[PDB]
Amino acid sequence: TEQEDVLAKELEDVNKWGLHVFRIAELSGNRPLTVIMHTIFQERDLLKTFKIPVDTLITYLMTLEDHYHADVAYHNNIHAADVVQSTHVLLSTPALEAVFTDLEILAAIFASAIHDVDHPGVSNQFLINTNSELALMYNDSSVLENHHLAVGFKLLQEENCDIFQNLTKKQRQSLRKMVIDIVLATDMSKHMNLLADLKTMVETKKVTSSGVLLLDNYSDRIQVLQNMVHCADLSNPTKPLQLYRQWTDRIMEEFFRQGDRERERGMEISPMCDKHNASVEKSQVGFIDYIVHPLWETWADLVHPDAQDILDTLEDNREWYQSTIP
Ligand SMILES: COc1ccc([C@]2(C#N)CC[C@@H](C(=O)O)CC2)cc1OC1CCCC1
Ligand SMILES: [Mg+2]
Ligand SMILES: [Zn+2]
Repeated sequence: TEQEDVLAKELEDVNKWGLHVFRIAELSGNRPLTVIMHTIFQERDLLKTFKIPVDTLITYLMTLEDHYHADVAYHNNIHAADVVQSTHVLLSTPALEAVFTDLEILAAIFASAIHDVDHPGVSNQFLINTNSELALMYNDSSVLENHHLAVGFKLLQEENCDIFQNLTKKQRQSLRKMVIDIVLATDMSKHMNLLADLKTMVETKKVTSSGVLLLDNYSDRIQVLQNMVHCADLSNPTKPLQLYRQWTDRIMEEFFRQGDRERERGMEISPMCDKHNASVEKSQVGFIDYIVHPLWETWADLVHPDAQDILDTLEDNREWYQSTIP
């Protein structure tokens, strides 16, 4: 069908920053995570490398995608697909050429796919403040991130869903550890320490004559993967403005809905969650200035000069958002 042909054409840009992820979500019948993951696995020859039966991969992907909520505006399957594809592009940076093994690549992509699964559309702090079952289970620390991991791994046990069935025991153990380390690093309470450590790595980074990073031990390798997926998670403001503005609309819808739940419970409304007292544009500029730019500038220094175009787009978008403030 024409819809299937147009979907294939859009997916030809899977290796590019700025993939039309919303259009792909529409054309795939709201299956962006499944089609983008399948495309990336084929592009990187992961099915052959890890002997993953195609039917097993598709079954797991559709199951995982089903566990993202269709009624949450931001933290849904489209965001997961976007983070997966962004991680996929970041793994292809010239400065990281042949740095990571196929198992590490598999771990980063898998982590990205499951990193927000079963997200309820409310924050860790909301879950702690409302004495939720999730906060009780996880003792108030990385509440959602622990849950995303637990769900992502548990789904591998469903019928014809174990995509890692042909990995050795050693490989399975290593992948599990890496995936946990990466997803737990997506918790924003860890951002400042993660960034501080990334800056320290950049100060004494070792590279070849071509500028390829030299990472020997697990601590340094996982640190780069953690920051890579964190960057992918915080990549909305570095995307073409047309995409970024859609992500902004979605996060604000989610925040306002949380604020509505807080108002219904008589709680103090969280910052940027009050639809009656919101400054959307000022908030995005602040997000860029205090979180996104500091992170991306540091990543750009690590892989210099491969991230220059991403940084250029970020700066263009900050300038535009600022211009909308009278
Ligand atoms: C496009 O805008 C945003 C996209 C993502 C985020 C998040 C951050 N930080 C929201 C919080 C989320 C988390 O803490 O898990 C991680 C992602 C925040 C964004 O903007 C902020 C929140 C409200 C306005 C500014
Ligand atoms: Mg998250
Ligand atoms: Zn996320």
